[PDB]
Amino acid sequence: TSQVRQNYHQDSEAAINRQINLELYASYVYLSMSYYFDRDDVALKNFAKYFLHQSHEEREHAEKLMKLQNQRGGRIFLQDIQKPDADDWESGLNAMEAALHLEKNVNQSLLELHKLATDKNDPHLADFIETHYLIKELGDHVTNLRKMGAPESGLAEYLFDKHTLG
Amino acid sequence: TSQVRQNYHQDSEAAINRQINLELYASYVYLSMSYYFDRDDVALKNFAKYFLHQSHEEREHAEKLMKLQNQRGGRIFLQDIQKPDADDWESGLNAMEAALHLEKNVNQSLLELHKLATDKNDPHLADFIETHYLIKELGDHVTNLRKMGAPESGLAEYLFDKHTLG
Amino acid sequence: TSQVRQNYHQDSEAAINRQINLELYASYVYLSMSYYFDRDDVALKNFAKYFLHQSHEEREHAEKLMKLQNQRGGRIFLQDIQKPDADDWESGLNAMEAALHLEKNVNQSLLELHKLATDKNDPHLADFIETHYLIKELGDHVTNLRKMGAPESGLAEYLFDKHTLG
Amino acid sequence: TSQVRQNYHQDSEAAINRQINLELYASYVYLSMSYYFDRDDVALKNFAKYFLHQSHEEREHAEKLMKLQNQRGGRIFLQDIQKPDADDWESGLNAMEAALHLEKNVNQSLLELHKLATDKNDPHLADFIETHYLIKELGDHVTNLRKMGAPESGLAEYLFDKHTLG
Amino acid sequence: TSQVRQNYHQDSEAAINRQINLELYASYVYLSMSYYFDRDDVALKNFAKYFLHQSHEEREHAEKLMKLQNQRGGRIFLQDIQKPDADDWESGLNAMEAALHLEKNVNQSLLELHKLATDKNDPHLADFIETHYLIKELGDHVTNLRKMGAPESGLAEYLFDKHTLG
Amino acid sequence: TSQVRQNYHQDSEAAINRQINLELYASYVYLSMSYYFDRDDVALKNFAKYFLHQSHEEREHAEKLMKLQNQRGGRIFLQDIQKPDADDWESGLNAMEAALHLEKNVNQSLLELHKLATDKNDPHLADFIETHYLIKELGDHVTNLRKMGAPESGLAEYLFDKHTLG
Ligand SMILES: [Mg+2]
Ligand SMILES: [Mg+2]
Ligand SMILES: [Mg+2]
Ligand SMILES: [Mg+2]
Ligand SMILES: [Mg+2]
Ligand SMILES: [Mg+2]
Repeated sequence: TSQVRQNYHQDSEAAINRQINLELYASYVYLSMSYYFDRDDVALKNFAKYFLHQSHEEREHAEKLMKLQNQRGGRIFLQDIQKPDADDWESGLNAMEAALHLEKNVNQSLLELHKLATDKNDPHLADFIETHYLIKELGDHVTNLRKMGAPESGLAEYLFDKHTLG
Repeated sequence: TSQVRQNYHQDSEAAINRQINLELYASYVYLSMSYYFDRDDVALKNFAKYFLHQSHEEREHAEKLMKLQNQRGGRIFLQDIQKPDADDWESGLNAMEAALHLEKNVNQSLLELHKLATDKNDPHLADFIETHYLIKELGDHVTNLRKMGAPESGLAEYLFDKHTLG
Repeated sequence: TSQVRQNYHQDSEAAINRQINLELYASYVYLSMSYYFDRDDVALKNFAKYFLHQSHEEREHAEKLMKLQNQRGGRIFLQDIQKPDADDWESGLNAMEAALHLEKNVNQSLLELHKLATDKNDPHLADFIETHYLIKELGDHVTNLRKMGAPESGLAEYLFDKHTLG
Repeated sequence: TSQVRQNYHQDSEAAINRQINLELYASYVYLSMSYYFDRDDVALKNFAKYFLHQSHEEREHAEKLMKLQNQRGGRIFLQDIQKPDADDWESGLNAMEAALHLEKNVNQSLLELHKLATDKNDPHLADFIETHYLIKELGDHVTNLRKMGAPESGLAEYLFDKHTLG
Repeated sequence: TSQVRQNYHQDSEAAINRQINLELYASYVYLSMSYYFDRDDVALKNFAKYFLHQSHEEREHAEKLMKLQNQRGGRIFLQDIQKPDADDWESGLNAMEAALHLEKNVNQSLLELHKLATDKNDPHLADFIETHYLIKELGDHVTNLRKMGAPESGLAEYLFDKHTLG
Repeated sequence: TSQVRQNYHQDSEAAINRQINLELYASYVYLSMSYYFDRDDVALKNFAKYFLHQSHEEREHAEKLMKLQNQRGGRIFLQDIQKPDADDWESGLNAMEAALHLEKNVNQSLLELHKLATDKNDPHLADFIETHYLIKELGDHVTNLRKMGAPESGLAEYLFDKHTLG
């Protein structure tokens, strides 16, 4: 056992690992989205940039949670990073929608983590959920793209790319 | 009675107070509008900013009129600030229209104040109506949004947000 | 229902709204105080400034809680902002005392909000109570003004105005 | 009773005081360590500096908790600061080990404080445990010094002094 | 079929995808190594940094090859990113050795890609193998750590961490 | 015995230790005073600052005397730091008076140390009493606060706080 471990639950340890995998997965999703929009037959440079940045942000979450497991005296175990549910993301609107679904799910996993912490009386971990959320952020992007007429309007997706994401 | 009072009418004093309440009310209207457009299902960031600024401007009017009442030797009395006539402002165009109606009304109250001053031979107060008006300003915004096709066109409200209000 | 809502309680939604009204009310109280002290027969410029700043601070709280309701997928509903309990605040000491009573009350409402969050297992909201309190701050001002001899000593209120609030 | 007190428990008040004494004690431990290593027959300048800094950090914790007790309307009561468990700290490795034991103990006292807060529904205090911990930090130093061959290797303690602590 | 495709082989397309997966995998290996050395019971900060940088470098390769597939008119298909062959990397020397084995393997896959290009007369792809290799770089690190006495000498791994990787 | 010891008396060694404890004690007294005046029902910010600085100064003396014991080849032994004679310091004037009594006592202990040095023909130690005294400094503060009417005059303590200590 670790010298620096103290009131860290064996189930807390496993919960952390699951989230790490979870956050790496979201990073892969956003990576896959980004290069979809880099395609010569999709060609939305700012979507591509936008999701490429969100890919970095989630990999950074995984690293924070890795920096957790280690700080708390636990042991990092890494699983396969499963490939995303799509190769073709169809439209900017569709990816924005998929990303909204993904983040709500990731958030739900964090709420569970936070509950487990509370019930194991682990206040340092409940705080390590040091988030600030982009759920509204994609929320907003989805609303706008719909009102502009996406995805049937190809003008809509093109402009939003220049004006909101530019 | 006040040492610094001089040719300030008891009806002038009450008229000022009514306007103060009036100007605070307009500030609340613009506050309520601003956060309507901050909604994830409305998502017009620049409307939101625009009305949030107009909220500050009207609260500032109220403070000028408060700084009046006091300067002139009168006594500030504050009423309830009644909540706006809507929670849902429907569209950017609709708020712009509502705001136009509101400002014309507030202006009408100022003209009455100015008349009362003139008939009480109160030249310092008639001047304290030191305005410069945004009635045309919303006038212009309304015209444009209509010609673009609001509110049926969701593209129209989105672009105007970026281009005129940006 | 909202796309960005998730584990936000309908009673959480109403609780937020009550606080918003509550925080706007405190802003109105401090506004009313400020211009009391701007009176030619009270004439404490730094009290006036001091409470005018606290008015801004509370309106800013209301806006943060508005920025909440919206982020969480809830719906802002605004009530009347009821006028303060006084027009005449009597003395600097008396306003400082009234303000202390007001802030303790507002704080009590926040503790209730925080409890409700905890019992609805709403960790994002319990944190949104991102305060740092001025209860001691008026606490200190009250102690000093009393020891100087307020409000019977008119010298006391005048000096404190220059020295602590200057 | 205090004007600025509100939902602060009499047992919360005593718990704070115990921690204050606790944190001052850790400061004395690190002070005693620092000047051990300043000895002409120990002569590890960077250990000496390192623990002298940690002495400042803990005295600073005590002051934060003092600034608590006062803010919350409670009353500071100070006990004797008991002298450390050693005059001779033996080796750099041994002090690092002792310090690890000390910090885990101090941390355990904080977890208890945090629990008490939670059970007294005192959210402002549970947060005032605004830490970020050096338990891993000495954890790391201990691991390295062991692998280098401390304390039998006098070369090891000398180099680590220059290279990790320099 | 794509408008911008020209002399890009369907087997060239699949070969690219395999390499992308390959390069992402190496990134995961270096990520897993980095946080191994961030452990309180391993505690080699500069190994940790070193492999964390190499993680970034390989993810960057994957992105270049993604930027390929797309440029050439092909279609990106992403597989699972399989978790590394170890959780415990044992020593700095052992990871350096594992990383050497990994890079030789990745290099072998690139030589095959380059051969396939040549035999499909695909000169733009044979060039896209725009590398400059760190095989010698870990080669050198391995030689030094061995000569210092790794991994039995814990002094050796500690110093190399400060002196070569610092 | 120490290699760097020379004409340092075993009674000189014990005398130093007593002073170290003595100087740490004065630091604790000034710490306890400082946070007394930080109380919401005392609220003299500049007293609080003033004594907090004097706390730092005395802890610094202790460290100089520690840096002595070590330089001279002696051995530091630390006792309990006994808690001050008061929790409630009553008034600014009263603390200033208590502090004057404390410093005269600490000074008397230094004169004894200096005598012992002289009689043991220890000129390096008699010099290490490298002081410059604040006995007059509190002397002056006491005189002023009395003439202003402390502690019955609460105006007096408040002004002196702003004007002499500001
Ligand atoms: Mg995330
Ligand atoms: Mg107006
Ligand atoms: Mg507030
Ligand atoms: Mg501590
Ligand atoms: Mg590579
Ligand atoms: Mg002294």
